[PDB]
Amino acid sequence: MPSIENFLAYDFWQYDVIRHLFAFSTAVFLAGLVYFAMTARTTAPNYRLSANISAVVMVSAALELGQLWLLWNESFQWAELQGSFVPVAGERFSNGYRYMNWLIDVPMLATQLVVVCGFVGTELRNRWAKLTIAGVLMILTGYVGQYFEPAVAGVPGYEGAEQFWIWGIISTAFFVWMLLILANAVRNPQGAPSDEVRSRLKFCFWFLLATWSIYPFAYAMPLFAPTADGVVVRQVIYTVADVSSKLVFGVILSQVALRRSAEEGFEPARVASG
Ligand SMILES: CCCCCCCCCCCCO[C@@H]1O[C@H](CO)[C@@H](O[C@H]2O[C@H](CO)[C@@H](O)[C@H](O)[C@H]2O)[C@H](O)[C@H]1O
Ligand SMILES: CCCCCCCCCCCCO[C@@H]1O[C@H](CO)[C@@H](O[C@H]2O[C@H](CO)[C@@H](O)[C@H](O)[C@H]2O)[C@H](O)[C@H]1O
Ligand SMILES: CCCCCCCCCCCCO[C@@H]1O[C@H](CO)[C@@H](O[C@H]2O[C@H](CO)[C@@H](O)[C@H](O)[C@H]2O)[C@H](O)[C@H]1O
Ligand SMILES: *C/C=C(C)/C=C/C=C(C)/C=C/C1=C(C)CCCC1(C)C
Repeated sequence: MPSIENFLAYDFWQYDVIRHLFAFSTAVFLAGLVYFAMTARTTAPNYRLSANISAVVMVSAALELGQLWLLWNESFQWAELQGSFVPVAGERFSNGYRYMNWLIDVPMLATQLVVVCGFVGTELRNRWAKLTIAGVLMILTGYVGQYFEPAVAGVPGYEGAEQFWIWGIISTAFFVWMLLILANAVRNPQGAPSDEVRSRLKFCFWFLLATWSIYPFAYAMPLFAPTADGVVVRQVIYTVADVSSKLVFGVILSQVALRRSAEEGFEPARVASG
């Protein structure tokens, strides 16, 4: 079944805002990529994998929010007689472009925190092989329950609203579990860090927990408000949870990594940062 976007008529502002936020978190992911590729030579070689990953999750999200921008632009056309952007009769818009490119981001947003915490070799690969299982078994489960939007929302003719709940609870069951490996790789850092860079990991973890709980709120939105200004609101909180969980989180992590690479002894990070 299509999304709940194609069953509604969007006014001028209700459509312009949504395409504007699709262009905004692409002009920002094509700027974060250039920033993360320009000051990736500052972190020490030990924690430069965390800066390379940060440059990967920006190129792998620019094509995620720019291929959805095109899909949003060609799916809807203005209709002056009505006064709204009615859906076109040939193309159907689906937000599932996000959940297919969340397979490159959900793993490589905790793999770059397990790296910053100081985990090397087997201790990092084993903890990556669990997060990359918890992140492709939670997103591939929330991606099955995404297809029952018009059924949970109440569109007449569409049935199967129970699957929206069923395939949504077996996604927060892995989202909670992934936090249990992210909070045992952050409460136990390696390399004997100082008490101030040990309290910044226990901030980068809460900044990852508090931006990953906006996605359960922005999917279950057709349950609550399946309207034009419940789609406008849901593409606001999937961008305030995008530019603040792939960009702000990466920049915050690039400072706690620079603090380790300025107390271990690296000079290009000890001169350019404290
Ligand atoms: C939109 C693309 C991304 C834009 C990100 C903008 C970040 C700057 C916003 C203000 C943050 C204030 O905090 C400031 O952060 C910058 C960047 O992390 C740090 O800057 C330090 O680390 C960065 C990243 O390795 C180096 O390029 C820089 O030479 C160095 O000074 C400062 O030491 C810190 O004081
Ligand atoms: C879309 C591609 C994204 C690629 C991101 C890959 C990250 C996932 C790695 C999982 C764990 C494997 O084990 C870990 O691998 C990384 C990368 O190979 C190694 O990392 C090492 O090699 C890489 C590549 O030469 C260097 O950039 C890095 O500075 C260095 O530490 C670690 O020493 C190892 O402990
Ligand atoms: C829209 C344009 C693109 C985005 C540009 C903006 C990016 C900004 C990134 C930098 C954010 C500021 O950097 C982050 O600030 C918070 C402020 O509470 C600091 O956190 C600080 O306060 C907390 C809360 O008391 C303490 O637990 C922590 O020890 C302390 O360092 C983080 O250690 C630092 O990493
Ligand atoms: C940049 C990519 C990010 C931050 C990915 C975040 C992913 C999630 C938090 C997904 C979790 C989900 C649930 C907890 C319930 C079902 C819906 C999901 C799949 C969006």
